[PDB]
Amino acid sequence: MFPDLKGKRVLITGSTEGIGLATARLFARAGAKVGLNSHVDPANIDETIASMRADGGDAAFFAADLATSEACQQLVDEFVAKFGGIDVLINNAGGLVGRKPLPEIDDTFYDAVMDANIRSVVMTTKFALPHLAAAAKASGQTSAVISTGSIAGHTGGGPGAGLYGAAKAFLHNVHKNWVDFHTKDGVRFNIVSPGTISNGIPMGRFGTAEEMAPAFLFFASHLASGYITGQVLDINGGQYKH
Amino acid sequence: MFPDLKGKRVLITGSTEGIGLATARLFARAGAKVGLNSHVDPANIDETIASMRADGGDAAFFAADLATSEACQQLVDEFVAKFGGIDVLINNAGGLVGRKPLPEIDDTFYDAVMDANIRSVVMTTKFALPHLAAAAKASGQTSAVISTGSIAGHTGGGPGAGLYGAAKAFLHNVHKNWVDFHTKDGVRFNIVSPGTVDDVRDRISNGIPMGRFGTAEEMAPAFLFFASHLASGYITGQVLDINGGQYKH
Amino acid sequence: MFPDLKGKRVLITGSTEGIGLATARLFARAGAKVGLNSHVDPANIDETIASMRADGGDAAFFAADLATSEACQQLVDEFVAKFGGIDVLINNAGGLVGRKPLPEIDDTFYDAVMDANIRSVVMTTKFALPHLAAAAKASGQTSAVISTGSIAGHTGGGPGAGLYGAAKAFLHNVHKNWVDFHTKDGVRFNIVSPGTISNGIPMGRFGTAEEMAPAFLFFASHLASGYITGQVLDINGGQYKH
Amino acid sequence: MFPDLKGKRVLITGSTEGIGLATARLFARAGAKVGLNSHVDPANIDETIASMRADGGDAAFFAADLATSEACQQLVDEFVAKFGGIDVLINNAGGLVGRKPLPEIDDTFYDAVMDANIRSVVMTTKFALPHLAAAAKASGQTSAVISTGSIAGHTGGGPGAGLYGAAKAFLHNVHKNWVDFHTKDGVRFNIVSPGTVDDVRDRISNGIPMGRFGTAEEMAPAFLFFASHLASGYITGQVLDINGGQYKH
Repeated sequence: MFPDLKGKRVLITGSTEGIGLATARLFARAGAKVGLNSHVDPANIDETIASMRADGGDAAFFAADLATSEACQQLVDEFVAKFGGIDVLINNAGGLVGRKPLPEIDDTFYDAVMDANIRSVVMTTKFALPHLAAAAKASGQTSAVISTGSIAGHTGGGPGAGLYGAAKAFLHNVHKNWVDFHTKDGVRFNIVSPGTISNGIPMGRFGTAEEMAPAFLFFASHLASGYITGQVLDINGGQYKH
Repeated sequence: MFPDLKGKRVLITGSTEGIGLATARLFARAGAKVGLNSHVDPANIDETIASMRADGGDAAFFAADLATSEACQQLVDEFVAKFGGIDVLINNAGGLVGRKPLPEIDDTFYDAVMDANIRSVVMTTKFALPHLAAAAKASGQTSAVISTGSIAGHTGGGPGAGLYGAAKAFLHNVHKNWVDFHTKDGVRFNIVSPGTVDDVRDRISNGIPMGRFGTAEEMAPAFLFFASHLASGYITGQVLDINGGQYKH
Repeated sequence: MFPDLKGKRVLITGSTEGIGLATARLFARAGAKVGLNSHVDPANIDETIASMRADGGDAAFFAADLATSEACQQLVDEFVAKFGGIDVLINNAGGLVGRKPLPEIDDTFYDAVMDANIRSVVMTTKFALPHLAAAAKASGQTSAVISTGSIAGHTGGGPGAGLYGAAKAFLHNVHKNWVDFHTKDGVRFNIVSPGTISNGIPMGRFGTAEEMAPAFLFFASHLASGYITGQVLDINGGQYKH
Repeated sequence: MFPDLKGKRVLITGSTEGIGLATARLFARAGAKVGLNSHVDPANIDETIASMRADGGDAAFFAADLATSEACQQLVDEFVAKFGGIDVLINNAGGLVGRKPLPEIDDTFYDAVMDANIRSVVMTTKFALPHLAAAAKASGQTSAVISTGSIAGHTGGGPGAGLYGAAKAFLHNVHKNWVDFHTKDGVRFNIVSPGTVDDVRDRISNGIPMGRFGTAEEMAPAFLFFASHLASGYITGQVLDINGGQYKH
């Protein structure tokens, strides 16, 4: 959609499914070098790369479960290894990984949800940073970091989803620091916060995944979101006002 | 820059200099018909219109002060007369209108700051709504309203700027009420919220993580993004702060 | 409730009814010199003053409709005239003054709602300021300003109440300035924001007026809210999280 | 200071110095039984207990690190064993636990900051809940949980403090989930959020409208206020920032 996205190294966690996939398509279709990601190789990974390669862009697939740090380190290495550097990081990887009411919340479930949603976004962002900071000085422009938020990061988790809500709230926050201490390194930080009961949505609809994806492109584009950093954008249909 | 804005009819208030202008010129480059607006025309106007028609869209100036509901009405009637409808509304009109600390606020001041920033926005939107809605029925898509906010609408205004800050805060809130009862009517409401914009100038540029104010040019793309049903079709009720990290909503 | 409230000049707009009344009772009952207010003299004003005079405090009644500036100026003068100064201002005066959908919103209704809720809180606060600033230097402590907010100041007006919501949002904001530019004068600013559909309140109940009133006392007390200024406190039962 | 806190049973974590302490001592002066807590007891402890029993309430120390769910459990069992219930829970335990910029964060650090501030709060509340609820059935009133937040939970943390800021932000949010599904259980959840607390010390005191940090003593009354069903019975889900105007939530 945006011209300057042409020829850009874009790393996208959780891009094999849903929103992460939806965006990936748009990034290649703007002529960008996308990195796909998942816990395990999806059946038709190569036929997917064929679509994106044809759209004007280029792609690759690096499997990794980011709940662990070493995995975050390698995912970064292997993407760098193919395209040689990074301009955009899209921390889409995450999820409920279940529902549990408070009394049922134990160490096992807690850690499954915490590391899935937070440690992933942190450690990855850490390993991607000095590469992102490079891309920015190189171009004299600005690299970009985007993470996937939620309405729950404002209002709190749904039924049994307490940790998921607060984990996204954690991310909304931790970016504000990263803006304070790494704006000087030429890296922007921003969040797309998708909003999914139908009576409390003025629109009535739920949100699709191609309803979400453009915000990401907007937030990665220096031309478009040059002076915007440290913001959350809720694509929810009016379920929450932010 | 966005495709589906070709031939969309766009009214933009206070739109003949700074942000409002930079926004319009770019709205020209998408091929959209735009309503330029000011209290009074500048000499520039014909050039502006020209360059805007050169870039592949269309322009047309309408004079109006929005401190008075009647101007807010007739302004819509004129625009709509010319282009036979509205697809996007941009409430940019507003301003500090001086800087008085609390003690020094009189009624002519209070009215001036309020009428400039709130009354305008409110009434203009009111008159527009049934037209906006109209186009939205036609398209089967969505017309869009976009109001220019401010950082002060979150942090409170600067020296003698209290009423500006609060007036913007007002807009942030009232948009939410409008999201409730007029999403039905097919109109999306959103807010671009600029930070401070171009010894006192220096001291504040220090704190902003990007070590400066924004150029009018950096506030523009957001509006289009908000205008583009393609881009922002399922986004209404939001605020987008373009401030170099000055505040993080 | 708080010891230091004993012997304090407290001005309370809209104190003849509901919450403003509820609080007034508590202020006198802590030994304070309260100023009551209304648009027009209420029938049993003097029997009310009898209750408060008996509780350990003292009171008076100054009628005024604060939609106009000159009225705000006199209300301030006449209270000062009786007790000689001000330590606490409680901008409770306000209200919907109707419901109107957007298309029906005209100059007459607009101004009725705007001046009732904003100009009142502004001009009054203006005229009270230098007297409040005096009380603070005198005691070396801090005077206090409190205003009545709403859930609507966060979420937006109810049906036809667009302006009421945004007007309270206006107040939430304008205090943040007053904190910036008059903390030096020894004056604190804070807001009690009462929250009144029963399915979206976790508690189930609506709020009473003696459920609200203590927050005010807490916010006026230097002993209790010495270091707190520029905050909003929602007494809503969990309808909105702030 | 508040009446209806006479004989209420109150657990307070990290409550043997600074804010947590100043809070407890005042909780003594209301005539409430309090659970003092630390990793390890200081020598002070007996004096503290004494002065707290002198002031007309009661004390009792329990050692525990809350980085581990088991300690969070047994700590509740001990307290509840001694005083046969809970009426108020105060999750104060937490801290910076060092200051590392992003690159320098390792897992032993990340775990340390997370376990200290989030895991604790979560689990402790979990174990407490059924007891808190219990007392609430008895009273026909409300037990109360109160978690110590921070300014960084809104503004993001300071140098090397990113994880502290975010952990507090986590608490702000999770309390809302708990308000939904456990108001039923008669427990109110709220947050006192201190700003920074007592050349680097100087430079930040500049911006705070009250030209300083808060004393532990100024953060204390809020907690009681939140504890007192009398005072705060219809308040749950809120945050109270005691920061001299540093941030205005």
